[PDB]
Amino acid sequence: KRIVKRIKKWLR
Repeated sequence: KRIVKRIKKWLR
């Protein structure tokens, strides 16, 4: 129930 595509390079 999580993602690591539009958050990794989106959070920083």
